[PDB]
Amino acid sequence: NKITPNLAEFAFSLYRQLAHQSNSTNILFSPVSIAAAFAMLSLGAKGDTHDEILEGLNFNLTEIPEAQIHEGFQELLHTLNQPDSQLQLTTGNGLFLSEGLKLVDKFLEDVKKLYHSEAFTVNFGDTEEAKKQINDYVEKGTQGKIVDLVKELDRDTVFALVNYIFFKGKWERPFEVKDTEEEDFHVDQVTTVKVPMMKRLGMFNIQHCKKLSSWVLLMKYLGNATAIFFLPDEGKLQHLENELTHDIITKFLENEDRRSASLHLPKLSITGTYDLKSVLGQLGITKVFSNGADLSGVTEEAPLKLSKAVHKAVLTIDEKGTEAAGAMFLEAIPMSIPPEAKFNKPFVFLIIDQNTKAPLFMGRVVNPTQK
Ligand SMILES: CCCCCCCC(O)C[C@H]1O[C@@](CO)(O[C@H]2O[C@H](CO)[C@@H](O)[C@H](O)[C@H]2O)[C@@H](O)[C@@H]1O
Repeated sequence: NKITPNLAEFAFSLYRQLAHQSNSTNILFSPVSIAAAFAMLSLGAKGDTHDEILEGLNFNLTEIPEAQIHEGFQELLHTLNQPDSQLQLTTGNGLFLSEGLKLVDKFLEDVKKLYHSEAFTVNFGDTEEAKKQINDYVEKGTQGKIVDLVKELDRDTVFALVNYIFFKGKWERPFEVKDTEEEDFHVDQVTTVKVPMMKRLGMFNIQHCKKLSSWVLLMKYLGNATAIFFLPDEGKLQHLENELTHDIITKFLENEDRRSASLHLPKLSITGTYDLKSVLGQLGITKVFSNGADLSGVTEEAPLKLSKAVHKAVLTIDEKGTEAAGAMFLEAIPMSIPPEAKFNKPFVFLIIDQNTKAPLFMGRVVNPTQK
């Protein structure tokens, strides 16, 4: 089990970037979805463009040969897609290539082999049809969670890359709908609304960490998955965010001490949309997003470069479990206007696959959106 330790650090790194831009908006993204897409793309990149990408994903070529990295992803992806009898989890990569655009064989085979990618040739001259195919791919993979992902597509498009992840799990310790109650929340500084709050009194695998300055709760999903929640102490949100690390989570995953407690978890339906260019730029990956981008490993008759890279994720939480989807489109997609209002006691969460110890999703909940 390799590359998962890097994937984890990549998560926190990316999380911290989004976290220090605002502290009053909900956050949600899939490290796996983002890492798989850029890792696969690097196979067609060269020089700095290439090195910046793998390095920006928390990979150092001096510690692990590139061959093993692309290899670690191939196995990770194979393991994540292995059918689990108790939960649903799937990830897929798709390439939509322009008919008439000459490509590099080596690239087509590296992706299909290493990232189990699917290659589709489409006519981008028929923009409505090209979008439909892409959108049908994501909607099929996200089981209806994300439909009509791409609203507009450039006429001159010749290459498109999309990644999707889907997860649905049931709490081993579910809540009771009868115990859910409407509660007051300040939508703005001057008006409140009632939102559904789930409640349950019993034994929980809770604990408190000094280094993180917060309470840590573990919510197992039937299957090989788990959800860890972090409730920062007063004024210690920023502290939690910067202190989260792979090891810490490890020291907490090996604690079977459960105590009695009254859990209050709001019914949630959150989303997250981000143009990763600036954010990933902050991690060292900038060349591929510039004109000096070298992706001559994809095609030799087009000056490929990433102009935009939007990540979209949706997560629903209720009494019985969790359902979440994520998609990565390496092009333009509209941004949303998240509502900004902190209900004083925000929390961070991380959804993890016990089989590979990989972080499927990570977020921050400050607003009880029901969207
Ligand atoms: C790791 C723990 C994760 C649990 C996170 C719970 C977040 C909330 O739901 C917080 C929210 O619930 C209320 C309800 O009154 O607070 C109660 O529950 C929290 C649970 O931690 C208690 O600490 C509070 O004392 C309770 O009042 C909201 O007021 C609160 O903001």
